[PDB]
Amino acid sequence: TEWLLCDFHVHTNMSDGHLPLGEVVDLFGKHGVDVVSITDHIVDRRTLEQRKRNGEPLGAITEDKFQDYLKRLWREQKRAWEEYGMILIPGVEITNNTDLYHIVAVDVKEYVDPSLPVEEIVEKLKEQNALVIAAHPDRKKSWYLWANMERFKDTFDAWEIANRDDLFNSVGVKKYRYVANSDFHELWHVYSWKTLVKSEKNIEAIKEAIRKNTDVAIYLMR
Amino acid sequence: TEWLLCDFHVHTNMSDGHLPLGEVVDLFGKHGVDVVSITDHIVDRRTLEQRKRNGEPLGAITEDKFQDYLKRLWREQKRAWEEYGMILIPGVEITNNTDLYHIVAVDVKEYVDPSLPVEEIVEKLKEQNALVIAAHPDRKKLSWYLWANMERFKDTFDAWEIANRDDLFNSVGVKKYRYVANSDFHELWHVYSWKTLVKSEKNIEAIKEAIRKNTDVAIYLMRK
Amino acid sequence: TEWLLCDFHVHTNMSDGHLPLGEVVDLFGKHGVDVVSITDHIVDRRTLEQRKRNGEPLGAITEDKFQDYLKRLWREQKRAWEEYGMILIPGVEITNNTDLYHIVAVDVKEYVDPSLPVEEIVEKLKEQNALVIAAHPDRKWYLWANMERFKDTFDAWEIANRDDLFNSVGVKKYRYVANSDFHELWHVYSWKTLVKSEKNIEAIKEAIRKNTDVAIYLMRK
Amino acid sequence: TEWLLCDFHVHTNMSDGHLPLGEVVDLFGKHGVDVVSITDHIVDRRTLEQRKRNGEPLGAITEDKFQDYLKRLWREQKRAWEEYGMILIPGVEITNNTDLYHIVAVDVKEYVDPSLPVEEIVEKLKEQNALVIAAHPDRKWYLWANMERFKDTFDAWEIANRDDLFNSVGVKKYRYVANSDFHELWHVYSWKTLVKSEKNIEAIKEAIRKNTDVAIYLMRK
Ligand SMILES: [Cl-]
Ligand SMILES: [Cl-]
Ligand SMILES: [Cl-]
Ligand SMILES: [Cl-]
Ligand SMILES: [Cl-]
Ligand SMILES: [Cl-]
Ligand SMILES: [Cl-]
Ligand SMILES: [Cl-]
Ligand SMILES: [Cl-]
Ligand SMILES: [Cl-]
Ligand SMILES: [Zn+2]
Ligand SMILES: [Zn+2]
Ligand SMILES: [Zn+2]
Ligand SMILES: [Zn+2]
Ligand SMILES: [Zn+2]
Ligand SMILES: [Zn+2]
Ligand SMILES: [Zn+2]
Ligand SMILES: [Zn+2]
Ligand SMILES: [Zn+2]
Ligand SMILES: [Zn+2]
Ligand SMILES: [Zn+2]
Ligand SMILES: [Zn+2]
Ligand SMILES: [Zn+2]
Ligand SMILES: [Zn+2]
Ligand SMILES: [Zn+2]
Ligand SMILES: [Zn+2]
Repeated sequence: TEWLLCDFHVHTNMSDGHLPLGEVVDLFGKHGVDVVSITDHIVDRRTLEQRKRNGEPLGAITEDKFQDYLKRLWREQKRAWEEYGMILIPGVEITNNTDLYHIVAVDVKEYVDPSLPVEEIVEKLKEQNALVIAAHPDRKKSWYLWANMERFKDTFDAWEIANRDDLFNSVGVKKYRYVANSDFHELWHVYSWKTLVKSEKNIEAIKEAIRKNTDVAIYLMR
Repeated sequence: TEWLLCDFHVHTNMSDGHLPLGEVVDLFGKHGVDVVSITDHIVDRRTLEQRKRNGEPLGAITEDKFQDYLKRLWREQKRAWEEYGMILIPGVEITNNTDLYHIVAVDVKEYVDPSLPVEEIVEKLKEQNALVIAAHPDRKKLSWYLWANMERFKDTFDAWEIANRDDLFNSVGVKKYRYVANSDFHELWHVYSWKTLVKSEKNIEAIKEAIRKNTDVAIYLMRK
Repeated sequence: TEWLLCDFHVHTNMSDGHLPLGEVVDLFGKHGVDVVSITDHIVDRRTLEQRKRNGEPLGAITEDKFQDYLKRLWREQKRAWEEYGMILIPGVEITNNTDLYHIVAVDVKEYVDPSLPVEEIVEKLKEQNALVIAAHPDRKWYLWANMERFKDTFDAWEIANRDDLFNSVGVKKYRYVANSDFHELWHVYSWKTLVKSEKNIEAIKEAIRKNTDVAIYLMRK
Repeated sequence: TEWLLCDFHVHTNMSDGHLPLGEVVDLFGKHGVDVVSITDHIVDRRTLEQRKRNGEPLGAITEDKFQDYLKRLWREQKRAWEEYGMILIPGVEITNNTDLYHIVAVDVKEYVDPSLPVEEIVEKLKEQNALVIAAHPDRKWYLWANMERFKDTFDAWEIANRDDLFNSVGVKKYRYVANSDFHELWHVYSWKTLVKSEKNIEAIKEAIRKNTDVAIYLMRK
């Protein structure tokens, strides 16, 4: 148990990030991040239909391609560790823009339908032994999770107290479990709030530490 | 699918080449090149203003003359085919000398402002269904923007120049990026250069597809 | 004449490669290589005796076993053709580590002492009607220091090897080939030579020597 | 003519300094500096666009905002005088990172494109009747590589910057000034210029240009 520097909320050009996967990994690696999770979007049916219909980019990984996406991430787990000694964790951002809940899942193994109820999503993810975080809308951007915090008090392993360069006081004031991430899309988003966690350097230990949340701090990388 | 001999980076006296268009086409046709793209320069506004100000030649096609430039090439397409059985593809070299990136567009139809960000230029070229090559500065050459940032631009370009004139650029191959090899022609003697050999049907859409896929692409050194 | 995919520089565990002859053939065959030459090391006497005395593996074919080595390749020509329609060509890497010149010969028929001067080796190989290639050290050297001297000596020079290109051959406009210099499985993916040639050994050698219809091609996973 | 304490090279957070204009004025004013020039960066287009695209801070005044920048300095001239009897002079650091020349102009009135050759920049600034200083990189370069070339070009060269002296200006007997190149609070203590001059802007510029009554002075805590 030393303190690890972590970012659990990062996107690539596979969903709506600006950057190649390899680049993202290199950028976090060379900035000395110890743990990164790639969390590209999967998106509710209705939103995907709407986008197809308007000729917009999907900015999501489709259900058909989800396993290929994970395969891209497993291969990067190897290179991340070898080149940087960094733990890369395959994840996903479950993105329901119809009812407005974004859920970040870390150490995901199967696709989960973003159109499912919050609680059913979280149970499906806990059946995969995934860490489950309530993502906070970034400042640049009424959100269901955040409007119904008490309802979801024992639902999430952690809530985003910080995102990009912003702190959200509601999580701390309630004394809820917390993490802080970049919500990375653009090169300059590597400089953000991050999570510092006291943990053995392995994925089960890390998920356990965030879940306990007693040795978790937030840290502004500048 | 026979393998075709191709040169996607060729300049004429319409921009900063030494020779007239007709003569450039004849020279490549008589040397048995199967596919040539004419990629004369369009340059960022600031570079133009600076040449205009210094009274030095523009060395580029202006935005106002771009359609006239395409019109000359379309007519050259006819002659290239009739006289040599050669496929001439209208193209352009998008030349930002302020920020140091040169992007070759093959099968271009509309002018694109060289001043824009890389990804904006490329998105614009994709809407036109053009093939988008990251040009390498020639060895007679500064730190060049695309080449300093290759991992960032890995999913941006259909191919990178692995070779140019008589030089090879091992960085392209080492990283296993999609590659092309061109003359970057300006002068008679640049006809003898690295070229691209591609397995493809002898039509423009088929050729661009083959280059993008990049699994049946070789490089070939044309010598006297 | 179609364009053939070729690799003229390939090793087995009969010298210092990782893999058996049969397996090297299956690998290249299954990956669509049209022409391969097996070029296991014969070594200068100093190097060989340095290895004997330190109990190191020889990593080479001895003069005594060279005929048995070519006999194995003669037999593999049959299997390579019948199973893959691939042309296997017996060759050798004449390897001098004392004077630092490695010379690949394709379509070899007799042992040539690697300790002999470059010109005598090459004259010997030409008497066998072998194709003679200046090999380039892999990224991880007498010929390359004296290229002008050896301009008319070799039929072709290695412009590419494993994943690396060597600008010096291209710049000088020398005749070129590109090979894997294969020792282990993943080396199968490498720069290769594409050559426009009738698919027979004399034609292939002629086409490399002429070098007017030879390109280089990077085979990727 | 009394001897005036001067600093002709000073930055605020309007470019890449740490501190607001008002605060930079209060600091220098309270420390008895008689003459200060605010010389925030204007930057060559490559550098600026490199910053835009990487999402880095511009650390410069844009051509569009340059007039608003001089307007702020025109207004601060009043406060600097009324509060401290200090002469504030609008200036700029013309900053070319592509060709590596930084040129400080004191008493500037119009934007000059930093991407223009050194002689054209300087001719432009002289048309404005600005004072033109070759800035020296701070300890932590085209002009300094080509000093003979630029002997009659500049009114003065930086012989001192922050806590460092640069023997090359002195040895060649060039005209000299010494400045803080201030970005942060503690840079207020630095080498400064002492100049014998009537306390008005034309007189000060003349005295630096003549350079016969100019010394260098190290302000310490
Ligand atoms: Cl979010
Ligand atoms: Cl988002
Ligand atoms: Cl682990
Ligand atoms: Cl170029
Ligand atoms: Cl050019
Ligand atoms: Cl066509
Ligand atoms: Cl070798
Ligand atoms: Cl070897
Ligand atoms: Cl400076
Ligand atoms: Cl500075
Ligand atoms: Zn997103
Ligand atoms: Zn979101
Ligand atoms: Zn967001
Ligand atoms: Zn997000
Ligand atoms: Zn040109
Ligand atoms: Zn160019
Ligand atoms: Zn060029
Ligand atoms: Zn060019
Ligand atoms: Zn070997
Ligand atoms: Zn060797
Ligand atoms: Zn080797
Ligand atoms: Zn070898
Ligand atoms: Zn500064
Ligand atoms: Zn400076
Ligand atoms: Zn400085
Ligand atoms: Zn400065």
